[PDB]
Amino acid sequence: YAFKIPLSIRQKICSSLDAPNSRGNDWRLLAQKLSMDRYLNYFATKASPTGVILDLWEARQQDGDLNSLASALEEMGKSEMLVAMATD
Amino acid sequence: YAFKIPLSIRQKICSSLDAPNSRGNDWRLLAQKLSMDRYLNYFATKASPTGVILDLWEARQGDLNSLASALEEMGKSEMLVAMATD
Amino acid sequence: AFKIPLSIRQKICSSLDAPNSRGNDWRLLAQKLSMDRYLNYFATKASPTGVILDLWEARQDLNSLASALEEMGKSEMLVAMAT
Amino acid sequence: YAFKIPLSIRQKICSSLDAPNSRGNDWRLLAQKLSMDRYLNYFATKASPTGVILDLWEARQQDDGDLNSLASALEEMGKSEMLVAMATDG
Amino acid sequence: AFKIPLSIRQKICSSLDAPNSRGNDWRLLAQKLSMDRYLNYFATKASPTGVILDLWEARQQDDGDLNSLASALEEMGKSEMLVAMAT
Amino acid sequence: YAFKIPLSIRQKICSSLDAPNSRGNDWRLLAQKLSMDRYLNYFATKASPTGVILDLWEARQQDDGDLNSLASALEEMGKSEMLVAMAT
Ligand SMILES: O=S([O-])[O-]
Ligand SMILES: O=S([O-])[O-]
Ligand SMILES: O=S([O-])[O-]
Ligand SMILES: O=S([O-])[O-]
Ligand SMILES: O=S([O-])[O-]
Ligand SMILES: O=S([O-])[O-]
Ligand SMILES: O=S([O-])[O-]
Repeated sequence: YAFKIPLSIRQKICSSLDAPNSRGNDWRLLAQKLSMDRYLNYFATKASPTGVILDLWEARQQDGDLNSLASALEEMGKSEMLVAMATD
Repeated sequence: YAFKIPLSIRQKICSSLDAPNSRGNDWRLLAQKLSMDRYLNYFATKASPTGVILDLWEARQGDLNSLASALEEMGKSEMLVAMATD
Repeated sequence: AFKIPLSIRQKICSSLDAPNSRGNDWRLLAQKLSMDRYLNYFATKASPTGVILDLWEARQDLNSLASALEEMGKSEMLVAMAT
Repeated sequence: YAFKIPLSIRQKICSSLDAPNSRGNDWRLLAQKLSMDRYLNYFATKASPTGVILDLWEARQQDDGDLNSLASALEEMGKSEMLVAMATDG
Repeated sequence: AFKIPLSIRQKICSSLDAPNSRGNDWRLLAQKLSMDRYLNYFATKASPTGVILDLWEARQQDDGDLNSLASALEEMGKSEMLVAMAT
Repeated sequence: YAFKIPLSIRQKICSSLDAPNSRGNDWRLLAQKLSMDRYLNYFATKASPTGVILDLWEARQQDDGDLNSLASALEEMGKSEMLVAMAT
């Protein structure tokens, strides 16, 4: 789109959040941090819910940066992910 | 339980609105009506732009009346009649 | 070689050089990045951190700096870097 | 810091090792011999790459014994004249 | 009457007094300081390097330095000593 | 030592030269005449400086070792008496 998440980062965020997490700290939390909590039931049936979430996120950007994504992962305590993004 | 657009109605809407329309009376207008147009770029990359819009709309939903109203505003009277008739 | 953005470098140095940051300052960062052997040198500079960051850049491990900040609770700086 | 290299000696060491005419026997070799080659790029940015290497060295100066790495370095670089001056002065 | 700081002498003496495997001891030092003709006398006391340094001191001007000594130790490859002096 | 001074003479020379006098005719002059003036400070440290001087003098003697250079120094110092005393 007018903006795209670099592939290596998208892949890491997805591998990390797609896995169902007993305590709610999976893609569901990202969806809530990006104000897409109303659509949870739609992402739930996709092979990669995190993938759909990030596509929608990209679609609504202008040519912006990864600040709101980095910042959401931060509030989720996804420390390693943050490091991962900076590293690349 | 949860709100669900009956499949036959989803398919009917998709076949009518996914089709090419010089006037723009298609999924793009439906998206605006359903307050989903912030994501038109995403919808465009899909096989059924309308299927995705309806699925997301349903999820955030339970009244089909809001949908009918959108379609009525779009002049899709022939479609509404075909649906009612089946 | 590589280079940390100036606005980021500025927030790092401001925080870690501060004496009110004792216990979570340049000394900790130096240890976390394996430059403990030169603590005494950093100490003679007005900005211990600026030098630490210069050595780190030269030694380029881009993961190590971000991991150190994360471990030091510097979330905003980390977000700035992920961005 | 426990021992400071005298200024006159520091000046001549830097004059020699910073010199481009000393390639093959300059600050780069000194850094490697002092186990600091990991930071070569940092030393290159300095007006005096040798001056900074020596500041770092002086910093590691814990107690008599660490001073051997340097002396050994000068000797191996043919700069013994320099070390003869350090044993002659505080 | 010039003098050598105790510590340094203590070091150098116990470092050279002990006979070295290839003659690199107070003996060689003697030759470097041109006291060749006196080895027999040095080899007649508690610490050989002791008198050698003693003779050297007395020879040094009232305001001299350990230059010629350090220089001797340099050609003998005694950096180990050119550091203790430095410190 | 390629030569040793008879203790009889040694004790004689030392008793005569260790005593300081206003003639400058003591161990300091002997040291000078034997080319050892540069070590004056050292000798002054010993109980018997003349003894030390004689030790160094004995030490540098070659095979032909002869009291000659020593007797000669004494002669130039106006000790001709002590010379025949050594002649005995
Ligand atoms: O188990 S995790 O959500 O910390
Ligand atoms: O998270 S809410 O805005 O759907
Ligand atoms: O758009 S059509 O189905 O009336
Ligand atoms: O394309 S028609 O429905 O205006
Ligand atoms: O000056 S050197 O590169 O031959
Ligand atoms: O050494 S002599 O005087 O018997
Ligand atoms: O008298 S001088 O030759 O030591």
